[PDB]
Amino acid sequence: QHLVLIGFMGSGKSSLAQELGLALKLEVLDTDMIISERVGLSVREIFEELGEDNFRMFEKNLIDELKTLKTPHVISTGGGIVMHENLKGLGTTFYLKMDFETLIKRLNQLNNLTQAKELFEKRQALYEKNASFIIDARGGLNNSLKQVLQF
Repeated sequence: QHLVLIGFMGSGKSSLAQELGLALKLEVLDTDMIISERVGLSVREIFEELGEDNFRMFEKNLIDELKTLKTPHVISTGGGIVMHENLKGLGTTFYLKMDFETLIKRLNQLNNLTQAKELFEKRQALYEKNASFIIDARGGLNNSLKQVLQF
């Protein structure tokens, strides 16, 4: 019953979450921002100062915490959130699916993209394992929004 958006950073999750919240009259949460606000450091400062182990532990526990909310929320999530076995059951999960070339274009706001593409294929497989629905993100925000509402 929460509507959880998963996928790569730069796919459009935050913007889609905001629109979804408006369309459905739902409050919107962002897991990276909640963690950042609890610790008082930015996500990058957390990784630098406190280490990824701490970040991942905060993320795992926050997943548990949100499972206790009674009212449905739209939840956007960090790219690594699918590493957690407990993400399953948080809510209905939508993978905002962009092809690699589009995503690299969006992120760009000698072997070069080989490693990026390996990381892409491995993380995409985890997004799909964890998804209730796959949204085709290639048509832009409104087309993604339309899919979610129809689904």
